[PDB]
Amino acid sequence: MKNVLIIFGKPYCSICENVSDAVEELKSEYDILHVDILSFFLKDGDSSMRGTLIGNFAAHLSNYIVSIFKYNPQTKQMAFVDINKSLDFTKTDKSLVNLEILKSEIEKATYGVWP
Repeated sequence: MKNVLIIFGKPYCSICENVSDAVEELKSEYDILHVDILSFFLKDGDSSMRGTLIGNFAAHLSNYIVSIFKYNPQTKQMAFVDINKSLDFTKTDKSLVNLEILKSEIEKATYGVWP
């Protein structure tokens, strides 16, 4: 039975979309599921203190949240994929993701039961 990759990110943005796209090329190996992150809130306390230009900035970084998990439905174990090395956010196209590094990172991710 195929293991499941679970991809978290904002819907309708280039970064998570390019990552999902790359991950689609591995569909013969994994089932894929998307959790959309729909809602962000900058903590009330942090909103009390450069210029708040940094506030908008932190809002804008929501576009660059992407996390991948690897779930094994038969063992019921979970794995955290370490995807950073396959990513280069200074890029705007496919080159954002390097599939061969992403494949490796997904494949080496170790399983555990987390309480």
